[PDB]
Amino acid sequence: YAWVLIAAYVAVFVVALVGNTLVCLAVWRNHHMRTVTNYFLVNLSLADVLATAICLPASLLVDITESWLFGHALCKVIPYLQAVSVSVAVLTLSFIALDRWYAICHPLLFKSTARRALGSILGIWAVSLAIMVPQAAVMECSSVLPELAARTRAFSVCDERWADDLAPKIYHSCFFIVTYLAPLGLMAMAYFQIFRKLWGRIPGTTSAEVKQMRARRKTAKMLMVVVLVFALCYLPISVLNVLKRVFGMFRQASDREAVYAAFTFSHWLVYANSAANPIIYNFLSGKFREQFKAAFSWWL
Ligand SMILES: CCCCCCCC/C=C\CCCCCCCC(=O)O[C@H](COC(=O)CCCCCCCCCCCCCCC)COP(=O)(O)OC[C@@H](O)CO
Ligand SMILES: Cc1ccc(-n2nccn2)c(C(=O)N2CCN(c3nc4cc(Cl)ccc4o3)CC[C@H]2C)c1
Ligand SMILES: CCCCCCCCS[C@@H]1O[C@H](CO)[C@@H](O)[C@H](O)[C@H]1O
Ligand SMILES: CCCCCCCCS[C@@H]1O[C@H](CO)[C@@H](O)[C@H](O)[C@H]1O
Ligand SMILES: CCCCCCCCS[C@@H]1O[C@H](CO)[C@@H](O)[C@H](O)[C@H]1O
Ligand SMILES: CCCCCCCCS[C@@H]1O[C@H](CO)[C@@H](O)[C@H](O)[C@H]1O
Ligand SMILES: CCCCCCCCS[C@@H]1O[C@H](CO)[C@@H](O)[C@H](O)[C@H]1O
Ligand SMILES: CCCCCCCCS[C@@H]1O[C@H](CO)[C@@H](O)[C@H](O)[C@H]1O
Ligand code: NA
Repeated sequence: YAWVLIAAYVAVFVVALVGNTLVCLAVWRNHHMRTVTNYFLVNLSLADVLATAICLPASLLVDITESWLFGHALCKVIPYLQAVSVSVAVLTLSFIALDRWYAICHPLLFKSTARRALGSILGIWAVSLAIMVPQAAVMECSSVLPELAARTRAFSVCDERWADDLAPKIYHSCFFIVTYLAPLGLMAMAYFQIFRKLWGRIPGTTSAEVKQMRARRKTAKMLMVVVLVFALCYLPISVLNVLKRVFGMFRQASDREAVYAAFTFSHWLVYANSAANPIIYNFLSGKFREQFKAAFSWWL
């Protein structure tokens, strides 16, 4: 099982790095690709490259070795960077939904520009880097056998140190609602209103109006799949974290092999999301597909 786990993580690492580099290059090299949505998709690729490059290898060895092998400093930094990546991804997806919902359902309120999208992107990172400092603060690295700590990192564990039973419950309830439930629930409702608008009806609309709607239907369909795939990828880890930290589950030693398997798969699934997003754009965006086809007809 350990080598299938290695092969799964390695496939995702390679596909996510190549795929997300291609997303950044496509938007950067082509003016026709520089849409508000594509600026936010590049930001989602930056969040996903942060998780793929630094957090994915750490999670693979923790899942295999069942120990922390990166020292005390990295015990704070790597969990922090993973929390930052999720906050960036989910706020990026939220801002795309917000942009599309305003552009489509309430067209005359706010202006949707690339410069305003870059302003939002900076704000997303500023917020995410700050709100995830409590995660870095609670991370502690400790040996199960303190006398072996000098000799080896084999019995070293990276985990959250909580001074009371109440604080982890409030924190993990807030983490779930802020980074998963409230933005996805709101995004689901936004896309349902976008769907009703784009796939309904108004006579006497111009050539530029009719063409923009056809283009919008194609993009909205793609974004709905990205949001649904994100909701599915992050659902097992969210459920497991809430069950473990809010409801005090999985503390029995008899269940440890089934618990580790469930968390190992759930951590992998989060990383599979970074590999999924460029694959979704390839199949649901003709603009990205054309770019990827040109990249692979050149590189290979
Ligand atoms: C930290 C997060 C911040 C980032 C979040 C930003 C990202 C979000 C992007 C865009 C937001 C646009 C939201 C658009 C909201 C659309 C809301 C809405 O009206 O949806 C209706 C269904 O919901 C309803 O009945 C209401 C039912 C509510 C469902 C309750 C489940 C909770 C899910 C979680 C909710 C969290 C809310 C937190 C508030 C702060 C169907 O509509 P419809 O046209 O038929 O007419 C309405 C009526 O006449 C029919 O009941
Ligand atoms: C490995 C991994 C992947 C995704 C996760 N996720 N859950 C919700 C959203 N995303 C988590 C997780 O359970 N998180 C996020 C941050 N945390 C974390 N611990 C990490 C350990 C390693 Cl080796 C690498 C990254 C790590 O991120 C601990 C607190 C908790 C909230 C852990
Ligand atoms: C953005 C990152 C900023 C945090 C500072 C990181 C400095 C490297 S620490 C160093 O890294 C190795 C990696 O394998 C471990 O083996 C060592 O034991 C550990 O001491
Ligand atoms: C953008 C604002 C900067 C975010 C900084 C937090 C990132 C985790 S690094 C970690 O921070 C600890 C706080 O718990 C310090 O004790 C250590 O020096 C260091 O290892
Ligand atoms: C921000 C939302 C935080 C709500 C999380 C509360 C955790 C639900 S379990 C609950 O926790 C109580 C407090 O520790 C205990 O008295 C009970 O025995 C136990 O059933
Ligand atoms: C904020 C993140 C935590 C939210 C989790 C929602 C589920 C809690 S309801 C749960 O359901 C049981 C029956 O199944 C009942 O005995 C109790 O009333 C209660 O413990
Ligand atoms: C999305 C994540 C939310 C998952 C739903 C949580 C519902 C679990 S019921 C709740 O949990 C514990 C045992 O399961 C006990 O401590 C409580 O007495 C019981 O009432
Ligand atoms: C490729 C197919 C391999 C899938 C492996 C599935 C293993 C199921 S273990 C089973 O899971 C339940 C979850 O509901 C828990 O209640 C139990 O404690 C636990 O024993
Ligand atoms: Na992601």
